[PDB]
Amino acid sequence: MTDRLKGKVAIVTGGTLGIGLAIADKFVEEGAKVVITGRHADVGEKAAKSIGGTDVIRFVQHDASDEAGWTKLFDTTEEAFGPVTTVVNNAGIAVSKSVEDTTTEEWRKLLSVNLDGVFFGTRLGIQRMKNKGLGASIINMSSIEGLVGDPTQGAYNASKGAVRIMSKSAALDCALKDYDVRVNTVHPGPIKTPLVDDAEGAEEFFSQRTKTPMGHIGEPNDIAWICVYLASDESKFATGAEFVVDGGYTAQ
Amino acid sequence: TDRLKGKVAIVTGGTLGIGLAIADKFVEEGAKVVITGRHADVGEKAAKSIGGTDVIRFVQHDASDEAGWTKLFDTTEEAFGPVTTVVNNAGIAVSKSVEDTTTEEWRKLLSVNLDGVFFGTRLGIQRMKNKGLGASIINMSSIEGLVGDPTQGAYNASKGAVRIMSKSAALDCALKDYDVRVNTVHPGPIKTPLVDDAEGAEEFFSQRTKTPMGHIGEPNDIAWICVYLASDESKFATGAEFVVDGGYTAQ
Amino acid sequence: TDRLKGKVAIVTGGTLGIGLAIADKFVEEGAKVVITGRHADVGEKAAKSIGGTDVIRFVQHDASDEAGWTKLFDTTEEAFGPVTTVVNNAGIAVSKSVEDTTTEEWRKLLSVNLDGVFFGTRLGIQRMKNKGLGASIINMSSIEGLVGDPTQGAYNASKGAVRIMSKSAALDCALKDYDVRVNTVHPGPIKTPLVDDAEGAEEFFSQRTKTPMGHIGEPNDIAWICVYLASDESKFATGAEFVVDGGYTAQ
Amino acid sequence: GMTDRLKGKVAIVTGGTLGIGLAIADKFVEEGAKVVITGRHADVGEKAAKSIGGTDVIRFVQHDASDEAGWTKLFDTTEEAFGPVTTVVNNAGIAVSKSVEDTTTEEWRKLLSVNLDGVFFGTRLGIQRMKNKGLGASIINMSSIEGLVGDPTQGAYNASKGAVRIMSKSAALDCALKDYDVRVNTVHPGPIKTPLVDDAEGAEEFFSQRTKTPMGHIGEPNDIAWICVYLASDESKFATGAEFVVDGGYTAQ
Ligand SMILES: NC(=O)c1ccc[n+]([C@@H]2O[C@H](COP(=O)([O-])OP(=O)(O)OC[C@H]3O[C@@H](n4cnc5c(N)ncnc54)[C@H](OP(=O)(O)O)[C@@H]3O)[C@@H](O)[C@H]2O)c1
Ligand SMILES: NC(=O)c1ccc[n+]([C@@H]2O[C@H](COP(=O)([O-])OP(=O)(O)OC[C@H]3O[C@@H](n4cnc5c(N)ncnc54)[C@H](OP(=O)(O)O)[C@@H]3O)[C@@H](O)[C@H]2O)c1
Ligand SMILES: NC(=O)c1ccc[n+]([C@@H]2O[C@H](COP(=O)([O-])OP(=O)(O)OC[C@H]3O[C@@H](n4cnc5c(N)ncnc54)[C@H](OP(=O)(O)O)[C@@H]3O)[C@@H](O)[C@H]2O)c1
Ligand SMILES: NC(=O)c1ccc[n+]([C@@H]2O[C@H](COP(=O)([O-])OP(=O)(O)OC[C@H]3O[C@@H](n4cnc5c(N)ncnc54)[C@H](OP(=O)(O)O)[C@@H]3O)[C@@H](O)[C@H]2O)c1
Ligand SMILES: O=C1c2ccccc2C(=O)N1O
Ligand SMILES: O=C1c2ccccc2C(=O)N1O
Ligand SMILES: [Mg+2]
Ligand SMILES: [Mg+2]
Repeated sequence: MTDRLKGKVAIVTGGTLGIGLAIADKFVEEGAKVVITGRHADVGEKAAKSIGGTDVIRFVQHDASDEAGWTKLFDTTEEAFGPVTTVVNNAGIAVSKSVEDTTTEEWRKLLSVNLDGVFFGTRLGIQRMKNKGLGASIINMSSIEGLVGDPTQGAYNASKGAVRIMSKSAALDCALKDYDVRVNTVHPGPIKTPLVDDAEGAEEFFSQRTKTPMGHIGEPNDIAWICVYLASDESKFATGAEFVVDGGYTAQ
Repeated sequence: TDRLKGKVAIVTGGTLGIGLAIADKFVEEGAKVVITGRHADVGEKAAKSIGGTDVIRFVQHDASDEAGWTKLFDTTEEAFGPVTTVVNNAGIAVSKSVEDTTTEEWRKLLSVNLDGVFFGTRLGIQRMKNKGLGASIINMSSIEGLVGDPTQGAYNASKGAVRIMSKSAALDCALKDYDVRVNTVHPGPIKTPLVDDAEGAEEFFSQRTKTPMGHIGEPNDIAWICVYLASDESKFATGAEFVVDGGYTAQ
Repeated sequence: TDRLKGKVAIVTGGTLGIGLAIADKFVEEGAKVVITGRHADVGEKAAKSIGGTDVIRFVQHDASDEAGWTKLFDTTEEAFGPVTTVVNNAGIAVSKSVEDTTTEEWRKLLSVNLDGVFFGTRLGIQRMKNKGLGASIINMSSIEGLVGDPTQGAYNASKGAVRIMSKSAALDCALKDYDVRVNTVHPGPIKTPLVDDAEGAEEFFSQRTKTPMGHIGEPNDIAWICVYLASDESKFATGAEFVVDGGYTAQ
Repeated sequence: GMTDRLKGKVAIVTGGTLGIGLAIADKFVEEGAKVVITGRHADVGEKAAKSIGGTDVIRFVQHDASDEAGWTKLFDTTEEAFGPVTTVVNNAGIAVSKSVEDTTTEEWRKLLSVNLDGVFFGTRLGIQRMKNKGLGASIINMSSIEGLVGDPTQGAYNASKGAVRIMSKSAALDCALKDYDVRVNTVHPGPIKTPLVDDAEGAEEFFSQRTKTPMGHIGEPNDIAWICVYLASDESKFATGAEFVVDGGYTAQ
């Protein structure tokens, strides 16, 4: 058969490791041109060619909280592959503190990436992709932590709940104005990534059946494939909705 | 490559509307499919419209017919091998408020929309567990399992029941390592014979105060999310709700 | 001051557990109450333990008995005047997975937990609408109407049905200016005969991984949210879910 | 009933000088609590306090909820007036009528500093000051139906109210697991007749449409006051981490 992302041009923030890496990998596999971003250009450069050549994928150093860099990022992708059709706001960071124990510096730093960065990408994505008949799709990475609380992830919970509902606002406005832009959120449960790998004992803790009923954590390809569905015209009637891939975590 | 390679699917109410499109795309992606429905003429024309008996067959079965469910699995397994995928899609509607619902309307709708889904889920678990099939049970709920509608009280009850019963099954299958996943799909308004035969339904649900996109969906919109859920691509998705509704429930 | 001044309530299953405490605090806040139950000895004692026939009375009625509902409303109206408040609290449990649920068990539980709430809601709307009563229908769902339980498949179905059916009723009543509100209450684990008779249930649900507060609740915890919902204090609350669960569904 | 439902409680109500917060403060005092109300404008604030009672039951403190250092002084002042705080209502909030697309970054940061950072400051400090004291403490965070559904013209506000919704669950869980005797819940009003709504031209008419609020009218501040009384009272000792929606049916359809 045929490529499910034929002619799509996608920005994937934080697309050099973990979930964002797999999203970029499967996007290219389905016919899309991809620009991945990340802060470490060393790590980011080798990540880009691990997927493919510069005719299908490229890396652009960019901090998702860099508002002005977002305009340059859209310009660079546009001159490389054509008008952007797909924005995956995946960059995010974690902070292992209860609300009580969160410093204001930790709070502000996490939210600048996890919330302001997603806002910058969604806002500019709408401005740059509306009214061009592109079948445009903005995919905002929330989490199961946008649906349930966690006593030791207070700031993260705030950021992911914000992404959850802000995305609905954007989806509604785009729909009511016939912008031809959809906005949806993805809510992964625990996924084996560097973020999880570097937290001591995280995978074993979240493999408890009282946490993930399947008794194991997921893999980055599990999130890649739902983003492929959401970037594709297969999902042209899906907007403002929450897509949960979590091993049953939130079902109990 | 075929996203449903080696899968064997039962799609109830697969002769019209959403279920027909689910069947169509399941076959397109490499699955063998048995579709059901009450009317045999519509059913045989439906199956042949999609393919030959090597990929798709029709079996006359009312989803509320408990005993018929075991025959349906047996028939599907003889034609195609072990069932891997059950799409509990058969369902009916009743345009009545809770206040105005007769008890016979209540019982009739729940026998199909709730008992039928229970029969297929329960038997699907029994017949598919512990076989390494990457089994997937896809239960058709609705946006009406998430929000109320003042004129579809019994339907609301049935779809809310399917929503939460499916989470029970998903959890039990996961905790027991059954290799069976269970998820619900929640379509918004979709252009189907159900909607076409309801006078002025499409115009009403195309209002922006109802569906923000200003139009209703098409059966393929639901087929493609069911393809994702039937495939091994979704091997970490269970107990979850997949909403394809034009923004209806986002406002 | 009485928060339920002038109110006349039917509380089904009001002879033990949660329903008993609801009736208790309803009378305390000035309501006249009819409680129902199947065992007449327990029922007469429940009523006498709260007050005399001037404030509270017992009627033997099975919530699944459709014709009995009309007699129940008639009896209550003749005793205390027009019914203003209906608490559909009667419910039962079955400790079976979806896979292991017999159709007999499925039908038994849903006849009480779903059909009974339907009968009480449908008749409550008919009998209380358009009378300036500040009428309130309070339907007892559960945390098991919000999340799944691998060993309570039929119960999950029933409580999910109650959750969404109640929204339908709330919307119709609000859009038609019936002066009837409908809301659902979602208790977490509560110390009642239902839980006490289930061996090990309290210990299981007191685990921090189940109830974060580390203990289960008490009947008065649900009585007080029901007083709020029955009172005119909540005149703008309809179609909503009131969760009193020790944090169970917040994680 | 025959007893003050908030006997012995000491409450801080941010944004307690108009609208919803004023009604919360009013009914809190009626049920026997001592209250400190905050706001930015002292003229409004001092008049609001006197409209409810004397300094034996209610006082005004001028405080911007986004002002982190002032949160410490606010709790200090409240303790000196009334004793240990038992109840925190994070109600101060502002709005911005802009789609996500049209939201300036300045508008984004300004609204979130009040609606999100302010609720974080007050929740974090409330836990620190009320934990482990046997007070039956309760933190009530004012979200909205706009923390449950989107609004195409309130992008930043949606973000703030979704954040409040889920951050509050985190705090509820931590407090419960640690036996802090602090509950945390969110309240989600639908449209309520307040200065915020009265000053938005056409807002009440728009939200009174049956397609928005099925009851065909918007609510009143006492509607939110009474669910806050329930949440601050020991009547709700088993309620934590939950969402209390008082919205005329708005989110049920
Ligand atoms: N893993 C899970 O279990 C899980 C579950 C649910 C949701 N999520 C969410 O999924 C997303 C991906 O998480 P992950 O597990 O893949 O994390 P990860 O393994 O740490 O990867 C994060 C990626 O984002 C990049 N990044 C970090 N900060 C950035 C910034 N300010 N600007 C641009 N790029 C940045 C990182 O590159 P540099 O280090 O070079 O910046 C890296 O490429 C996050 O939003 C996370 O919250 C993860
Ligand atoms: N259309 C929508 O807007 C919409 C939105 C959300 C959810 N849904 C749900 O999606 C599912 C499909 O709906 P649809 O709109 O595609 O309906 P439809 O166009 O009326 O098609 C119904 C299909 O089910 C079959 N069927 C009806 N009763 C049956 C029974 N007792 N046993 C077995 N098969 C039966 C019908 O064939 P026979 O008549 O020959 O039996 C037909 O093939 C239903 O569960 C519905 O509730 C629909
Ligand atoms: N306890 C919990 O943890 C919990 C949690 C969430 C929800 N709930 C729900 O709360 C409600 C009350 O539960 P509970 O724990 O208080 O139950 P309980 O202790 O078993 O009390 C049940 C009451 O209902 C009556 N009853 C049972 N079947 C009936 C029928 N067919 N018709 C009329 N009355 C009937 C019983 O009296 P007779 O036996 O004499 O008829 C008794 O008065 C139920 O809907 C339950 O699903 C309970
Ligand atoms: N009204 C509704 O329909 C509605 C619906 C859902 C949720 N809500 C939420 O309910 C809460 C109260 O809304 P309302 O409609 O009652 O608002 P309102 O009528 O505008 O009253 C706002 C109150 O907050 C104070 N305030 C504003 N900014 C502040 C700041 N930075 N620090 C401290 N106090 C501040 C105001 O006093 P000063 O101006 O003197 O500071 C005033 O006392 C808000 O969180 C709002 O988001 C309202
Ligand atoms: O009936 C019950 C029950 C009994 C024992 C423990 C938990 C629960 C629950 O959540 N519901 O609804
Ligand atoms: O502030 C507001 C508001 C104003 C006017 C109508 C509805 C709303 C709402 O839902 N929130 O949160
Ligand atoms: Mg809605
Ligand atoms: Mg949970």
